Amino acid sequence: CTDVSHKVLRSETVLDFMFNFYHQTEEHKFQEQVSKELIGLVVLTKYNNKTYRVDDIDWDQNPKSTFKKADGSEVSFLEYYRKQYNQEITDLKQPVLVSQPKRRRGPGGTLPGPAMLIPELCYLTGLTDKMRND
Repeated sequence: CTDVSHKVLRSETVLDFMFNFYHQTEEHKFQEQVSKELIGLVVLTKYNNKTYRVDDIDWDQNPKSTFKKADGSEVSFLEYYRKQYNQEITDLKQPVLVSQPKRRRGPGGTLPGPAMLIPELCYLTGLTDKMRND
């Protein structure tokens, strides 16, 4: 147990991926490549298993910062997931993934209200889930 290489012990979500990166790519380049990867990329969160095409990464917020449930209920991202969905993050050190969801509030593409996702709980799908018609 003295000096050993850990087999990437992290999620499988974007944070899991975006992390794999911080191990390779630098800071600037990194954010670019990864953001992209997560971009147009659907991710099923472990919240309750929901797929969201992350198309934006709000490198401002984090699973610890507070947001108002897209509608106005202000909860620190972590709470939203861990306390309302039972997804204990603890890895609130990464940004957010404001995803383009299919929660169409009205048919006709142009998508609905985004999904400020947790890199740590958004299991990488690779589905792309084209979605909408915009």
